[PDB]
Amino acid sequence: AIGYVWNTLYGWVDTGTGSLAAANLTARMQPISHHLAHPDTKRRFHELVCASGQIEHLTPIAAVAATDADILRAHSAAHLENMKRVSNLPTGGDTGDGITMMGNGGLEIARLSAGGAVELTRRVATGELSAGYALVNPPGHHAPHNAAMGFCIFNNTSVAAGYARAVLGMERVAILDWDVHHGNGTQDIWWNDPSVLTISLHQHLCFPPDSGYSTERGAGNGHGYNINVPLPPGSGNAAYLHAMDQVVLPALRAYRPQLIIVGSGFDASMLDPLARMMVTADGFRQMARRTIDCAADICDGRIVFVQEGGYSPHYLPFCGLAVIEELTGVRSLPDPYHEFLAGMGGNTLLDAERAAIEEIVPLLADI
Ligand SMILES: [K+]
Ligand SMILES: [K+]
Ligand SMILES: [Zn+2]
Repeated sequence: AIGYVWNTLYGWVDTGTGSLAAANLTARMQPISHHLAHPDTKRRFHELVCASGQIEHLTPIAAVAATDADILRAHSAAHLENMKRVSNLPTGGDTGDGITMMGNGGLEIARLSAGGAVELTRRVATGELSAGYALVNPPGHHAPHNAAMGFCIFNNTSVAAGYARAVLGMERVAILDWDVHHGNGTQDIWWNDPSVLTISLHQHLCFPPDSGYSTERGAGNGHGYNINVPLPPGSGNAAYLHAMDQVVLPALRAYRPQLIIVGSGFDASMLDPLARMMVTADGFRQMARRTIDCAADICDGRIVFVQEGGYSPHYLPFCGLAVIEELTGVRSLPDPYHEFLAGMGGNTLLDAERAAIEEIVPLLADI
């Protein structure tokens, strides 16, 4: 039984009229219909889940709006109050960083995004479902305890982990973030806390420009329980799989989480505008397969995927579908881009990629 969350409102997120920041006439930044983070990319993934017939092998789970209490397990009261303020504006507004628009009433959608993660987690942890995929929007992993950042309003995977900890009574949860950008928000939230192992694979200094170094290991009781794996631009399937086998899977095995939450972004894809990585749908497939098999071995299969970034409306749907196919074990479609992208490379481990990953292996000893 594989759960699947989509809510119509995930596709209604108002990203405004700019490309990244707001349109600005003096800067001569012309308005544009689709911001880089426009919801159509993720809606096209949902629609392919349905049109491919994959949906027939999934258990649809309705998102439930995250309550203030749910949000407050991950976030400060001032942050929540600030999001209520912006949401109430007649056209919404930027939430602080200059690139994170929330539309009017957009707090409703942020609540449903975090609540989609929580509701899936609840049903997987109870044993009602074996695993699932929450195709939420807006994304979460850049939002630290006290701010929105990098298109993220609330940290969905941390709201879910907080729920699993405080409500479900789980003692150890792992959040594995393979969105191409550093999960700085997740890192922040659990910085001092060994009860949530936070792992981020990312393009080094892609976003944020100042975090994600492997020296960022957590603090106090949390020291050794944050692991960053920064990778060079141009890394593809071979690098990502080398990181999975050499660092991620051993880290999870050492930690023995009771639940694995995957921050599942697809912006490491070969065709993504917001990073320079070379992962293809098959790469994501192999990453999902490895992680799911690890969950089966160490935590009774309890694994929940939660959508983070990804900015190719053309290709992201196939990358996403590949992961969902690994969850259901039922294949619906080939990746029609397979051959086209295969010729471009990324499928050979380069020495600089190997060196970046091997830097992290010594940190495993402290888990
Ligand atoms: K931690
Ligand atoms: K990441
Ligand atoms: Zn991202």
